[PDB]
Amino acid sequence: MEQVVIVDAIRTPMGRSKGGAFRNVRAEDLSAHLMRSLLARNPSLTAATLDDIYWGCVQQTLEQGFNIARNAALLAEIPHSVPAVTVNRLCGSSMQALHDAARMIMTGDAQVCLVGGVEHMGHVPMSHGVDFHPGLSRGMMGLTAEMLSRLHGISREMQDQFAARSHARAWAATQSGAFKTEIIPTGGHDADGVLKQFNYDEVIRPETTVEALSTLRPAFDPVSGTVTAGTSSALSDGAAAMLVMSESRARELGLKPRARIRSMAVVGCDPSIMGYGPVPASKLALKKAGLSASDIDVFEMNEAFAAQILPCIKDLGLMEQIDEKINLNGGAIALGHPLGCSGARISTTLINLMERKDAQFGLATMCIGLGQGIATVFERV
Amino acid sequence: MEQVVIVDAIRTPMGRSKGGAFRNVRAEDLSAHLMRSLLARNPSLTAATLDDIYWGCVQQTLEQGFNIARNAALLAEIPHSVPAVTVNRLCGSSMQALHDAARMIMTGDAQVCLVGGVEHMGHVPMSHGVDFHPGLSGMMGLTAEMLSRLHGISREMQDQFAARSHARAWAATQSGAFKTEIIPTGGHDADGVLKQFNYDEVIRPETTVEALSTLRPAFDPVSGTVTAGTSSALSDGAAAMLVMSESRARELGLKPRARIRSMAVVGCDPSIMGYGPVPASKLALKKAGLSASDIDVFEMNEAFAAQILPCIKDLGLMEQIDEKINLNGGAIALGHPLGCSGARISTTLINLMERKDAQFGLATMCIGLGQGIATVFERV
Ligand SMILES: [Ca+2]
Ligand SMILES: [Ca+2]
Ligand SMILES: [Cl-]
Ligand SMILES: [Cl-]
Ligand code: NA
Repeated sequence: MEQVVIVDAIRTPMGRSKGGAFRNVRAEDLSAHLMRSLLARNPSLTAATLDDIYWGCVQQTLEQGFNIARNAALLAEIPHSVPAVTVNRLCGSSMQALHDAARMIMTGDAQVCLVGGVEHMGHVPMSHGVDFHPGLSRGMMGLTAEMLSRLHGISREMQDQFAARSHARAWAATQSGAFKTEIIPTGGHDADGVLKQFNYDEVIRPETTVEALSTLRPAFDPVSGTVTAGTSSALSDGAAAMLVMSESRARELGLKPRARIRSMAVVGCDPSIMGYGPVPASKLALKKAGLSASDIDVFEMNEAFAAQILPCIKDLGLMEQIDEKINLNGGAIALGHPLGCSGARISTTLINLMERKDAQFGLATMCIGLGQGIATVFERV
Repeated sequence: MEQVVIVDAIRTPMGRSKGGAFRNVRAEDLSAHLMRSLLARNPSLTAATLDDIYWGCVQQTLEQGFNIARNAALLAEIPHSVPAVTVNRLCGSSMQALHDAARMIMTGDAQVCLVGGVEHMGHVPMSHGVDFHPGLSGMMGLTAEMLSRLHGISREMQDQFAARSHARAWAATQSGAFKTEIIPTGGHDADGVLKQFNYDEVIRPETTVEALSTLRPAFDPVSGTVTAGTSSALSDGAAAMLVMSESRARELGLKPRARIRSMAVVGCDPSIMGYGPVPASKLALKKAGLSASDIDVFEMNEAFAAQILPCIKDLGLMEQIDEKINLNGGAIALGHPLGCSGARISTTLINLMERKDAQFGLATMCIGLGQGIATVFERV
């Protein structure tokens, strides 16, 4: 079986969904922009040699409906002979896209694929078109969302410190140019309604402090709740993308792999213990890779809530490694959690950090709504 | 890499979307019904050993939103530990579910998966929540009818093929040919009384070429040839398959009913609607090391008679239509519930392969906005 290498990995800026950069830019255009860009940045790839396009997106209606992967590819002027499919495993959708594309390559059904995802939460909000089956109805929000923080004694103060850290790290990455290698300037509109090329994550708040976060009211129970809006993922609009191929094809084309997929895992877990997914998903991915958590040099763990990611970090035995290894350029608290895009976004952030840290192994993992988890171990070379 | 075998393949009846069987049954319930059924029918499979569930569905909002694969699996009381994902390649979605699950097994990331799909077109119609990018392109007569104009497929030829679809589907209904694949499914009869349906309510046995000849063109009034009567029906339904490595099947003492020989997906020109099955099938056959003549049974999704006839012609199969193609009818009679159709035609194909003692079958379909998907199955 062929091994699967990532040859390029890019993303849009994360726009503020509530009135920000991409309020007048459609999901298919954010997507098409990255698809076009992946091709443009890699001249040795002839576009018609793409074998498939896998794209994550959750709220598949309105501008995200009717197979956005294909709509975006047509808008990007990728040859119509290249097929395209849209994948939905909620939060993990574009990491799923990576997995299915990689397996298409491993089996020889493909040699090159585009992978990525998008979520335009400003245009197709999570609350839009909801009709949950009565049979899944399952105070209950706090009960479930804070189960892990109650279990692991993760206080409001620890959550606020982690959230302040997310913005501080994302801002330091912005200021130092550390995100320049992954962000493709993308057109949006500034506060005055004027066309603007964005080359930074609008959604990061450099004014964030632990003091200010400490003023906020609990999102759930007013008396015992610890989660706040300030320690939950931001609401952003964005896309992320990767060019993946067999190691053979990369060699033929004379492209240096940026990373290789070492293992992939996806798991179910109890939906009522929200956010636990990364633990069994990461353990399974590590087992499949022949590695332990200690072998991993850089982790990207999606920050849906500080109240959930901290327990996961604690359970994987990583609490003392947070500042050396985990979400080193911040995470979804600062950058947002545009569902469809997040899997490829954290994989893109991870690979760039691996390069800068000269890391041998990286792990990207995330929780998934209604009790799932997904993880990928990446290896450099 | 492991060979991937299909141990079971089942579907609901196709309910009439306009006020028929499943008007009060949710998409997640049609899906969960089939998941439960696969488990009941294969008792040596322990549900906690499922490695994933891939489910096709296109209109993923309302009751089909928020990853219906998972929601249906939880409703079916499949253990929480089993993951689930919903896939969307329009018309080809549940065939895509098959391919991705197959490859998960081939690479050893899985040993057993559920595959299937659903589309409840009554509850989430194709016209709901549409916002098509202004910069982009089955409507518009020019594109829908291009193949029929290139190949000289007349109104009369289209009406003939459509009447044949209902006739073959009704014959299958009467002969018991669908008994093995249809799981009786709760719906409501015309008076609102609970009823277990075990037949495809949407088929119209009274269809005649004479009646079809009366209909108006769907597109241009003057020169249009396609009609609603020669386009796929609107039905609600689900289909599902239990797929596993040949090794795991042996361990569980479950008999393989077919195995995957090859898989293909291709893009094609979106302005030449319905052509996908041609390059998809040619690619699948090439990868299989087979020719079209090796295939004993073909399932070619009937989006429009005007498009499937040219596809048949370009694959060199015009003389084999009654011998090999859509032998129990197709989407003109049975409907085209997008998410479900890939697994549905695969299910119908595998059961026909058994009834005909075939070695090779090919199932293929066009996909909106210019794609094609195909699978070659083998029965050893
Ligand atoms: Ca480069
Ligand atoms: Ca080391
Ligand atoms: Cl069956
Ligand atoms: Cl077989
Ligand atoms: Na490796």
